[PDB]
Amino acid sequence: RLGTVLLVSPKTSFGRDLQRTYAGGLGTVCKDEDFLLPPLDLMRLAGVLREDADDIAIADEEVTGVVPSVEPGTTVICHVSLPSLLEDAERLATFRAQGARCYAYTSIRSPAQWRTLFERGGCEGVLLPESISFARAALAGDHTVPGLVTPDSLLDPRHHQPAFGDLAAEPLPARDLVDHTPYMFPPIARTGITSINGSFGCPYPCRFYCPYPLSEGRKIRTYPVERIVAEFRQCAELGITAAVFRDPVFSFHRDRTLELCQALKAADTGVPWWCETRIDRLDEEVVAALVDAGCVGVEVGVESGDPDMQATAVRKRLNLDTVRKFHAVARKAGLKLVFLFLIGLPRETRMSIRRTFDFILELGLADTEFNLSVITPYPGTELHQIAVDKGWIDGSQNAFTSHNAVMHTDELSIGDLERASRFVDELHAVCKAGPAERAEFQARVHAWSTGDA
Ligand SMILES: N[C@H]1[C@@H](O[C@H]2[C@H](O)[C@@H](O)[C@H](N)C[C@@H]2N)O[C@H](CO)[C@@H](O)[C@@H]1O
Ligand SMILES: C[C@H]1O[C@@H](n2cnc3c(N)ncnc32)[C@H](O)[C@@H]1O
Ligand code: SF4
Repeated sequence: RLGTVLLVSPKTSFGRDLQRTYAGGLGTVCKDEDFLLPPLDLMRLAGVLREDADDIAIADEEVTGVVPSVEPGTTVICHVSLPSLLEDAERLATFRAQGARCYAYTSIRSPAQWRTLFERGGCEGVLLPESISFARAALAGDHTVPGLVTPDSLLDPRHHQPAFGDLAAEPLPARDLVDHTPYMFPPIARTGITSINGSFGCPYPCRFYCPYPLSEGRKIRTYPVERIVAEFRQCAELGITAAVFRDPVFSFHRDRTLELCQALKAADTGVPWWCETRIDRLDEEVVAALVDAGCVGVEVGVESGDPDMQATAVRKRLNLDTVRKFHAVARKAGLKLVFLFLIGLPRETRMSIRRTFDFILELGLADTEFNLSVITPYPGTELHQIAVDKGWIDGSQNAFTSHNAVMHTDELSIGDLERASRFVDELHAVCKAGPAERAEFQARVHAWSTGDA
């Protein structure tokens, strides 16, 4: 049945600097954001609903424009992020006041925030990642369905053990329902790029701070390679210029990765792609396979440039010399790189932060081959609860931008972390410039790390 359905990534005061897909689907906000990705989750929902829906459309109001109004009676699904949960609850109440049977889609696993969605937003339910596979039943009324949160049984312990349905029978995302031209991925193409998943979840212990296992579960759940190949053929046929994999650890299964590479090569879709993965799930053979299969580059997590931080707080048992050797193998194979760094994990000191910057300049990374995040305690992670029990969070959640200093540790004050927060803007500007700016930035960081005012 279903009737008219409109899936909307609502408008916010953040603009397109808000990228709802990142940080485990809770959203990042990065000033002058040039990684503008399409509303993948809404497209997957459209893909599963499209069979039993009279009409269905997708509206990224930051691109297509704000939906003027809705006709009363139709379903509206909004994408609620974390740093804009209030604005998206307001948009959800706006659709409710026009007789829309409102729903909400989010990766937020915090019954406290769901409360705000049923109260201000007035949602007949809240949809979570697990719900996508069953998104039909959810709107048919069934509530024993995973990923669907009523305001009734708002504290069922099923919503912290994400039961994932049969991923292999999921329809392809309705990528044909969205003009991909306004979507950008600078390291590959400036127009018409799309996002894609080949697997979900992550089992690693750095779930202490990272939200990806919280949003997606601690179990790797893969799609069949032949579905991903079908997606690449779909992208070529639609005229999409690039495909960006959102898998937290794309190369987790090594043999599966080589098989997927060979299959993508055989398909000869001529679609270039990008992926995210751990350094310790990459070796020379797998890198060669990726470059050969059409992968332009990878985002890998280094987090810190301080050896002791690697042996403790980073929780990856990642060695800095392994990072160096991987840098050599990746440049020597022509794979583009973006190293992912993190400032302000508990146990971090000034000299630790400075040694991170020291590592970034030692490696000689262009401005485009690194990204620095400021530690933000995402609700549902162990770090957020330890941060509450220690009065660590000084900022409000509408600044839970992955780049705003919003919490201090037992070793660092928000003045130190806000200072570093601005030092990352300095590092980008200074990496755009020449050696003379990088030596005077490296002087400042040394002086700031020593003194300890
Ligand atoms: N792909 C990872 C990476 O995402 C970043 C990306 O590296 C950066 O180049 C963009 N300008 C902003 C974008 N949020 O870093 C983010 C954290 O800052 C992670 O949440 C995300 O999964
Ligand atoms: C998924 C990527 O995002 C970064 N990352 C992981 N957890 C956090 C957090 N709590 N706050 C800010 N950035 C984080 C890491 O660098 C990782 O590589
Ligand atoms: S492996 Fe990557 S995505 Fe997974 S928890 Fe660790 S940092 Fe986060």
